[PDB]
Amino acid sequence: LNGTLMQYFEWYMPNDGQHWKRLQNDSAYLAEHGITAVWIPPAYKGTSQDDVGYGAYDLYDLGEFHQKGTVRTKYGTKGELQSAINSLHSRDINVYGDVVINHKGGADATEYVTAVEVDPADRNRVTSGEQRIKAWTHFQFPGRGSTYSDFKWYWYHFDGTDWDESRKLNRIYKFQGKAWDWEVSNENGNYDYLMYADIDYDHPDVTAEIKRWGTWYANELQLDGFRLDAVKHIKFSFLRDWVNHVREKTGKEMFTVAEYWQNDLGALENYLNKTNFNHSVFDVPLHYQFHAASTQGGGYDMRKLLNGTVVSKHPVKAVTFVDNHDTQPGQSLESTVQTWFKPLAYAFILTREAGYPQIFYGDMYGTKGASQREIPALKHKIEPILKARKQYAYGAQHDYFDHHNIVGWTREGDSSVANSGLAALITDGPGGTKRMYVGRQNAGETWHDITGNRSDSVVINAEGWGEFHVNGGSVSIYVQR
Ligand SMILES: [Ca+2]
Ligand SMILES: [Ca+2]
Ligand code: NA
Ligand code: NA
Repeated sequence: LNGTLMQYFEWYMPNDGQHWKRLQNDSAYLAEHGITAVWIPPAYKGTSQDDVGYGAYDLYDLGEFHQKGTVRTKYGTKGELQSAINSLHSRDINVYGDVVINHKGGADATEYVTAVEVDPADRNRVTSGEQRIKAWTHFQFPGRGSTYSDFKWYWYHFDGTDWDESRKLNRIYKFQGKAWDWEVSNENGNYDYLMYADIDYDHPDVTAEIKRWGTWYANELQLDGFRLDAVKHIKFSFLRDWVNHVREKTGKEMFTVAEYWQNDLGALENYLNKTNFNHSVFDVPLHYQFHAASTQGGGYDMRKLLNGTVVSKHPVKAVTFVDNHDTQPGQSLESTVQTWFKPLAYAFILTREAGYPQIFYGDMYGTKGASQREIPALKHKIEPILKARKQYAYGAQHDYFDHHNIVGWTREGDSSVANSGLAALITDGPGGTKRMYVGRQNAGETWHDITGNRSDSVVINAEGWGEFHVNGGSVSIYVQR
């Protein structure tokens, strides 16, 4: 009954075109270990074969047309992806497609465009007179032609770009007659501009087309939902309308989670309010608390984990996570949760009652960057925690955040899941004990640490309490033998 998401990629995976086939082959393992949905990387053609997918050259080329030096995307062909989805669906695993609609990269040709420079620290401030630039804005899709969509893109579908090809210069340019979209993040004055050619969501043909593409994408891949990329750079009312639109056209629930990247609960709450709470967000503040705890050597106050997070205020709209493709080593938002702490963080997201937790491919299987700081494969340490969630993390919760280091929580179990109930402890410093209440209904049961970190049994007393142990900088999750 508990649902668990997996982000099924990391940044540095090899460009061998076998990822979709790998996903197909992993479907039995995923289903067996309690994964109920996967977020797949962007499935459409990027600026090159080795694009992770955020380039977003051609949204209608799912590895089907010979464009940018390749038919396949990094991850494989359309047919291979459709087969992977078919295998996942046969095991009741839902699939969330990544939606990259902030920008378009890798335009087929430049156009001459009149523009002004803007201050990268305050994009509302103009820093030049008008000048003629060569911007990468013409999309003709020569390998695809009009198959699926005859929509062509031109400079006037965008607000701006970061590159003038004529002078060969990297600045933020705003096109003549354009205005940055609102509402977006107010960072850098207005954070509409991020990268490549920035889509103009004031343009009514653009809003219609991105909506029409959304339905097409959902149909083509039989998606159950979406992950929205870079949403702090995209007109909030448009994202609301897009989600409603696709739900209306498909007639499906289409669970959606947006990546609004800001370590700030208030900003996230503003985004939720302005999108009418129609979709979830990733719990970025919780990720930064995990990173903080993992880097402070026991000095972190573990009590802080209960506050300042999306999951603490809006649990039904929080997708909780430990690390992702932006926070992994070497990447643009690097804030990796250190390996020693990582299982403790997974206990926090997987065994507590609030939030929709997500497991990271890079944590399960390791990351394949070129550094000596890559995340090691932690599958074996995460699996017992996944099993705790799947089989034991049910029923009423009791919190014990009553200590700088050793914090814990229990779950009483639910009569709908036989033998359910658990008692979790984590500590960023010295180990020790904590007595916790697991429910009088569990009186006299013998519980053991499903992680194997502690080998002692705990017998629950008549009053429903057990004396639970945890090792230094460790995690233990006791459940009925
Ligand atoms: Ca934008
Ligand atoms: Ca605009
Ligand atoms: Na824009
Ligand atoms: Na601490």
